[PDB]
Amino acid sequence: SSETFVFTKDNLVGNTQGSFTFGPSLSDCPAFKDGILKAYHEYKITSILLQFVSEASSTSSGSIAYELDPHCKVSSLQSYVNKFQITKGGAKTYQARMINGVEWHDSSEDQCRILWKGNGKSSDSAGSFRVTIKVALQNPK
Amino acid sequence: SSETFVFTKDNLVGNTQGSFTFGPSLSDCPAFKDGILKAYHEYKITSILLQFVSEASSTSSGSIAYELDPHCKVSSLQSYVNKFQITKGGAKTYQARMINGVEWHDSSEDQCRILWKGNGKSSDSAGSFRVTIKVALQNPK
Amino acid sequence: SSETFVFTKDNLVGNTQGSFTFGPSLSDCPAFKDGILKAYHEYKITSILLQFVSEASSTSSGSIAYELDPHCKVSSLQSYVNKFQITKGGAKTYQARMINGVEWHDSSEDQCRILWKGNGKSSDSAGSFRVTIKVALQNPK
Amino acid sequence: SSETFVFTKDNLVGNTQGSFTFGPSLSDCPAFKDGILKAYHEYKITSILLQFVSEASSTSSGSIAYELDPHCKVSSLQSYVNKFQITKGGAKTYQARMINGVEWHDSSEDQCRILWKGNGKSSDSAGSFRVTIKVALQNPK
Amino acid sequence: SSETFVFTKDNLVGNTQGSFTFGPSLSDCPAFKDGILKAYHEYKITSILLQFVSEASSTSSGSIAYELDPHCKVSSLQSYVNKFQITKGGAKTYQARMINGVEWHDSSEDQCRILWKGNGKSSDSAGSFRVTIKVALQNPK
Amino acid sequence: SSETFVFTKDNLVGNTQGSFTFGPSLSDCPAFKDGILKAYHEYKITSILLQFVSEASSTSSGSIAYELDPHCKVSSLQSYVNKFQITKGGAKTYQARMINGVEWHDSSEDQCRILWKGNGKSSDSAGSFRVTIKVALQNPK
Amino acid sequence: SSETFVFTKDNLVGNTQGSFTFGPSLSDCPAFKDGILKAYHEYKITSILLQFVSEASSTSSGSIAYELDPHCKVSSLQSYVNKFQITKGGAKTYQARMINGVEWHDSSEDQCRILWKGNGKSSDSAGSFRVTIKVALQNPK
Amino acid sequence: SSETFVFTKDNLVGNTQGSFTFGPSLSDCPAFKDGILKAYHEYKITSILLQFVSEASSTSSGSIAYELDPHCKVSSLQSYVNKFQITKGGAKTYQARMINGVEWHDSSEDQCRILWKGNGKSSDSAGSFRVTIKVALQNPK
Amino acid sequence: SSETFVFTKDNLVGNTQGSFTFGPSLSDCPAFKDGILKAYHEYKITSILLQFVSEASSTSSGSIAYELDPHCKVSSLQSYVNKFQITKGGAKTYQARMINGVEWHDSSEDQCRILWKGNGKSSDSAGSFRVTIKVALQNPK
Amino acid sequence: SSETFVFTKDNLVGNTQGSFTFGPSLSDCPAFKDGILKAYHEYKITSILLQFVSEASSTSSGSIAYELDPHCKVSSLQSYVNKFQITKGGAKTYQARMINGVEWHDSSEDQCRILWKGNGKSSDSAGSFRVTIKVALQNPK
Repeated sequence: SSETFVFTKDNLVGNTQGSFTFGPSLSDCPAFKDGILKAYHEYKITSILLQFVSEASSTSSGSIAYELDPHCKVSSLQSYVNKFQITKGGAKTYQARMINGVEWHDSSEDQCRILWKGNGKSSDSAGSFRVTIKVALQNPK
Repeated sequence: SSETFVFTKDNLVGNTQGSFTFGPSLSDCPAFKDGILKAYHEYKITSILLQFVSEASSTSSGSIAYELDPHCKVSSLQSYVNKFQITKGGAKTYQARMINGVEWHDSSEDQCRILWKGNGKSSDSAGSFRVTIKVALQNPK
Repeated sequence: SSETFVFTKDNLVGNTQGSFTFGPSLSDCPAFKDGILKAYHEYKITSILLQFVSEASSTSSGSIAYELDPHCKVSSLQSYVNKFQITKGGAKTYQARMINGVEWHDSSEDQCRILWKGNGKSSDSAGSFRVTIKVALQNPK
Repeated sequence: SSETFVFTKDNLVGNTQGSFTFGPSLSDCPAFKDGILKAYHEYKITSILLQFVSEASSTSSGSIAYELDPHCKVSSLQSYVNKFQITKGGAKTYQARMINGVEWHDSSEDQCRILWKGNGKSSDSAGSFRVTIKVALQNPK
Repeated sequence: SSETFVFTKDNLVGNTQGSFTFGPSLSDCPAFKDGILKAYHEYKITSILLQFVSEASSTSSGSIAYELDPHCKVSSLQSYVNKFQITKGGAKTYQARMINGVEWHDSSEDQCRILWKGNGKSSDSAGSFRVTIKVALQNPK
Repeated sequence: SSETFVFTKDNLVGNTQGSFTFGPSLSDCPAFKDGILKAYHEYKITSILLQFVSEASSTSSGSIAYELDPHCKVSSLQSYVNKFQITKGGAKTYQARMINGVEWHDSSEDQCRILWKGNGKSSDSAGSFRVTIKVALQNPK
Repeated sequence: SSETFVFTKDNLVGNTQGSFTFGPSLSDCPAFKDGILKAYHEYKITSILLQFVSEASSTSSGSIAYELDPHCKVSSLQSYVNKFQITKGGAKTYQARMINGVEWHDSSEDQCRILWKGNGKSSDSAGSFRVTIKVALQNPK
Repeated sequence: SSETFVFTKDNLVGNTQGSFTFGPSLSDCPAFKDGILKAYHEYKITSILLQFVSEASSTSSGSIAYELDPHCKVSSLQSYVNKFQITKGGAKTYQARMINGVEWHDSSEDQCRILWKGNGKSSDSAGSFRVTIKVALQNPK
Repeated sequence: SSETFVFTKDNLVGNTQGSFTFGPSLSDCPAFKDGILKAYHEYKITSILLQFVSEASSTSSGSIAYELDPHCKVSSLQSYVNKFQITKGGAKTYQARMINGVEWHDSSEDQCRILWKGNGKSSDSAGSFRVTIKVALQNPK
Repeated sequence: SSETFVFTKDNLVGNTQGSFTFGPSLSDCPAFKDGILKAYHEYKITSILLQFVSEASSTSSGSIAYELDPHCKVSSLQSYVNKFQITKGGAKTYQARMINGVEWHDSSEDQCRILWKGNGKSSDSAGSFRVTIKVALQNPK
């Protein structure tokens, strides 16, 4: 009973922060939060495609960094290894073994938490994060 | 992005009535009503397996009748051709061409409406209707 | 009797809105509106290639969002999942099964309605939307 | 549960008009109007063979025109492309894809409407239209 | 982007005259005149099937003559070589090399002009000329 | 006796206009205007590669539109279907059948006329149009 | 309906001039001028064999030059590239692609114009130009 | 970008002299002098076919001699090894290695200079020298 | 016992300088400096992928240059051959033979030193240098 | 004894000019000027890769043009056919036959001269021209 869910993030300022805690704590996708997840005992997210779609001016400087965090144990970013540019948007595709997606998780367990943090100005705009998850569910409820 | 949904109906009295209006009007499966259906533009239900699982006494007489109604245009049963027995439960599997399931339907359109009506006593119990739908969705939202 | 039609949209401001209701309600392509469509009973649009060709400055911030809406039932955008950037233009190709293009439609029936809505400034310019439709028609009139 | 129905039209004057609205509005075939159609939920007409069998004098001038109209949306002819001659009768065979006969229609939905209009005299006679439909029905009622 | 267009001529008297100047001067097919032709720079008509469908009495004498004229340079018939009979209708199929249909023509250039002239009575009727053109267009506008 | 000719257009302002009337009216390539063309009776241009090479600032907004016009009959643009962006330059390759390049043309006949028209500011600069034509000539003079 | 026509030019003086404008302006071949050409709408000349048959003395100096001119646009010679000798006569065979003989021409259109001009004395004699054309005609009139 | 050029020499007297300095100093072929050569940086002439086409009387005595001179360093003939006869004309074909045609030459460099000198009378006429060069050019300008 | 290490450089100003002295002198990767390197006698770095990930405005001019220096013997850049652009970031992958990575190095020996030096402004920002090294170690300690 | 040489050009202003006269007159590569060239009698440059590596702001307008000039005979540009953009840098690879690199040149002979000329502002910066030559030398000295 696999299903894909596409959800977006709103008009983002350049120094934005946040976290996509996947599972029953996605406030940004209610069709997965209290939609398909209330009708099954256990799930796992097979893949996560996180996409930064930037409507930003070409004179805006900065870069929005992100980390995967496969076990939901951090609340800030704390690691600036890989990052998107605010002018030129990007995309990152996470497979199953990266995102704790090989074992079945209970429907009250968060799976993984992608976090971001930008360093741009507090007046520019880079509203983005089209996110496409592929989730599989097996035990109906 | 296909997905199966299993939902049940509660403790049924012998002279029960009702309707399973599939689509955005299933009050009996919220994980399909305002779950996966709010995250896609259009859907179609590929198959419907309606199962009558009877916990009824062997001295209870009656038979619960049902009809398919592939276009949601009737509110009562009005046709007693095929039916389940209250003592011996049954099962009926509907494929795609029977249930208006060959074309994509908008996510505010009801697809088909299975109706039932029993003729048993108002004191017996035959709580049943394990229903398993296979639905496909394509245009994310 | 297949035929391709290319039509454009005019000088677009950055916060533009609108809708391309395909069929007999395209005000932007009269050669399909009251041209080839008045000489046939029924049609279907096999494919739609919507292209955003941006003549915009590299210091203009914003992003024009769009949705497909395969059944003409919405008048505003209401979904910001996928979008073009105003600086870097884009292209999106819709096949037949996405755009209600598998069954023949009567020549007074609108088929699908692509909508857009931008979030840029009301002074910038991103004049765009070269649209190429492939339509098939069979029953002459 | 396929079945063929042959019905005729009466003694036709040379300037005759009319329409064969197929489905539950055929007044000219009651064995399909309130016969086999009241015992099934949904139908589709697989083929329509319309035949003009003319008993007309060889000195009568005129030609009876006809159109298919696969979606019941016109009440007059309005298109004189193809036509029968009043002296020499004819025949026209419509397959499934022409007559909106690929999807199942509800038993209160008209499917297609063949219309005719002649230009002969109001005193001649060309009584005709042996019509043979092949209809399939699946969901009993 | 090839397309076929079928258009007819109205109730014809026996001594009828006229001309089918193909291209942007067909007054008898607006779906080709200001329909598909306004959306392309250049075209060519691949084939022309001219058909005389006669609803005429068998006591009406006469014959409607026609000529091809592949370059639009004559306004009357002036050549009675080939002709249809008013009682027994006919058909003539013109390929590409006959009708100046090997090179691309601009969308303000008439291609060829089929002319007819009958010698029957001014009271009889032979309403006819179902014409089917196959046109190809390449450069969108 | 095939030969390729590369010629450029000068320092272009953002709202530029013009036309490349190919043949004996190219004022921008004298080596083809009164060079190789005075020594042959007839020619044809096999291909035309029009390239927009932009030295423009990334804060300059606008887009230079162009059309092919295979028969030299228009003096303004009048069609804004396809276009280059002033910031990001482009390229368009026209084959033989598009540009009236299948038949031999006399050396006093213009073949085709590519036109452009921009909508940028009258102070910016996008000096461009490296054009490469492939021409064949056969009858010496 | 192909046909060959052989026509000659009269007693030529050594400094002769002229032109063979092929089509409806050949004054030197009336069997092609107002013979076979009045009975067809369109023609094309498949080949032209121009032969210089010299009855000239071996002490006469000079050379008669000629050019092809595939589009009837020049009235004098203006090009002395290839030429016959007045003493030793010659022959030149022109195929279809040289003489504008690949497309059908209307019967009031001149096709090509071979011109000659000699430089001999005004008292010598070289009477010549046996010309053999192969012409094809298709649309009768 | 290879191309062939055919140019002739005018009415020649029997004791004629001259030189064909190939490259940018051909006064006898302007379509190569300031035609195709102004649009390329560098060239080389692949072959030279020099042909003596004599319209001379059979009682005129003499012989026009010629030399190749692959490096443009002589202004008179100075070598009478090979020669044409004034009565019987001739032809000489020079390949690439003879005429300094293996390396690319700049477009302001003369390549080779064929010279001639006749010994006939100053009253006879042998107007001739149909010359056909095959030139290749590579670097556009 | 191969292992990959990804480390980044902080918020970089446009005129930044520095050096990545690989081995026991990486102050920017302590998990390789006094992590895995204290537990082995000898190592070698198999590959180095240096990536410039720019969050810089599109109106910032400059270019950050870099050199490899396979033997740690220079402290400034002194060579501006290859370089990244501050607006458009880049990537450079160094294999084993380039970076002195074919022989085993002692764990107190620096291997190679990549240096950079930019020429941008002292107010812009291009924070970058995601560096991924692949190191192999063999002799435990 | 082939060898590659990489040399750069310094901090370039937007309206820069110059020339790379290859051979013993490269002032920008002394390791080829009075390095390897003083130890051999004759050389030839097999290939030249000229690369424009731009550290320029995205609001700087202009384009730096260049020409090849395979024989060192021009001192200014004089031809604006192909060019780089100042914002988006580029690359051009010249093979052996383009750059006079098929014959051996003496070590006091310049081979070819690439010239450039920009049209940008006199205050912007686009410091660039990483040039990589492949040279072969055979006769030691």
